[PDB]
Amino acid sequence: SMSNTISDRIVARSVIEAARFIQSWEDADPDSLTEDQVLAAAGFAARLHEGLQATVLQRLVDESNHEEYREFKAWEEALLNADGRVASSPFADWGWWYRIANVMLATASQNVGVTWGSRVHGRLMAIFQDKFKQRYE
Amino acid sequence: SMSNTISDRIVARSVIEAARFIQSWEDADPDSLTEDQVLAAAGFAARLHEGLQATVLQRLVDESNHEEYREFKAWEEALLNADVASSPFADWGWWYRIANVMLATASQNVGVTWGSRVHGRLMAIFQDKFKQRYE
Ligand SMILES: [Ca+2]
Ligand SMILES: [Ca+2]
Ligand SMILES: [Ca+2]
Repeated sequence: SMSNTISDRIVARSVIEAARFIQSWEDADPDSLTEDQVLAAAGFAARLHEGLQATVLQRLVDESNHEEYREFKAWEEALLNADGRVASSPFADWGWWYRIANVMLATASQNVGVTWGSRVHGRLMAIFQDKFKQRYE
Repeated sequence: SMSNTISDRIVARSVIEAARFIQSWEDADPDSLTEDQVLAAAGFAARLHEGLQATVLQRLVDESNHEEYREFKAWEEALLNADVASSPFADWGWWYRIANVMLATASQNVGVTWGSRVHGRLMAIFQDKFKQRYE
């Protein structure tokens, strides 16, 4: 398939934060971010986090849709590896926040055609470590 | 099933235009719009049009999904009726449905109370800005 419906649904309910992040980080130097670039990244990640947590906890999914249900379960697995039911490692590779950083990279790719890499992604993860350590126990 | 995947896909690729529209219109008086408010609405609608036309022509839908395909067919019919007896600005036509997407986007992001007054103002903008595509 050529779709990522869960990401589209969450980004589509996060457009103000998404636009603020993309526009703030346009020519950003991840090695020397401004306070406003940090805040725009944290604000978008927090909005994505809120929507994704709601989708997982409330089971906002069609379990009969083979693709959507599997992709939901990957988000659910990431949440369980953050909230202690399976593990308490929210910042592990390919875990909850790593996947949110990936959605933020996707947002830039699909809106303005820019492809960020490790320097941006690692800086996002460091911001999340600084700001969101208390979002899980 | 209850889903908005066709519009979500495009809105998630239109976040700059979508945010500009929402933030421009949060204090908007549809009876006395600023020029920037007009441009913000037209810019989001034109972006939605581009993505929706691509969706129809490329058939970007799971046609085995009963509801997603029903919605797709309604977009496809609206596009056919817009290209004479074409009525691109008719009730429940192409641009009317785009105005619906714009109100849905505002509601799902910031919780607006907008209704028929805003929708009718958008339709007047769209007829003024886009009519030459059908002449
Ligand atoms: Ca997918
Ligand atoms: Ca399928
Ligand atoms: Ca729907």
